[PDB]
Amino acid sequence: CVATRNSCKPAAAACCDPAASCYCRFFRSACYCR
Repeated sequence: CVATRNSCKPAAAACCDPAASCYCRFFRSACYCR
């Protein structure tokens, strides 16, 4: 869905890529594409 550590989703950190998977940090309340 997104490149990496940029913008998993157009609003926060929520990737869509099936093979990939962001990382929930909580600091911002979301999961960034590590």
